[PDB]
Amino acid sequence: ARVAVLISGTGSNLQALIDSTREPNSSAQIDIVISNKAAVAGLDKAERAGIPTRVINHKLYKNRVEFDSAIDLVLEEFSIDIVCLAGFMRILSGPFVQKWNGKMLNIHPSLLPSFKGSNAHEQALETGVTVTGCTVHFVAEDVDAGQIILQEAVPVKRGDTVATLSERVKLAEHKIFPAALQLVASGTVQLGENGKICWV
Repeated sequence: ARVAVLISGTGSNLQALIDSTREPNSSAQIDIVISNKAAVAGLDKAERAGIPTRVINHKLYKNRVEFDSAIDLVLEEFSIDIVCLAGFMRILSGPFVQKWNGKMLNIHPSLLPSFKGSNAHEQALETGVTVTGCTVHFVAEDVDAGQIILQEAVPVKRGDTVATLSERVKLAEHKIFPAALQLVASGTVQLGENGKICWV
C-alpha cells in the first residue's frame, strides 16, 4: 500500500511510521508527507528520510472543501492507497472523509471514547484519571468517533503535567500507530460493509 501522512507539527508519529514501514516485512511505504503548516520539524524529518513533501496552507482557501480538494489532488498525484493523520490538526470535510472511508487512520492521545478533541491530556489531568492511553481509529465525519483499530493504556503519574503525560503517551503512540497501519495495509483489518471493524 502507498501511504500519505498528514502532519501539522513536530512529526514524532511520522518518524515511527517511517522507521516501521522500512522494516523487512512491511505492507506499506510512505510516498508523500503533507503539512498544512510551513516550517514544522515533521517536514525536515520527511526530507531527511528522502520522502517528498508538500505544504498546503489551509489559510489560502475560502473553506474546508476546497482545502481538502487540494489535498486530494496531491493524493491522486501520488497514487495513495492509505492516508495516515499523524498530529494533523484540521477537521476534514464530509466529502473528503467519505471518499477516504476505510482508508484513513488517525492517532488520538486518549482511550476513546474518553477525551475527544485536541486537548486530551488537559482533559485527562483535569478529570483525574490514573489511566489514559492512545487510540488508532478509522476516520469518520464525527470527530474522534470512527471505528477503533488499536488502543494502549498508559498510566498517569502523580504530579504529571501536560508535557510529561504527553511524552509518556507518545511512546505508546509510536507502537500502535505502526502496528495499525500494518494491519490495514495487509489483509488483516478493514472497515466492513456493516460499518464495523472486521478482522479478516
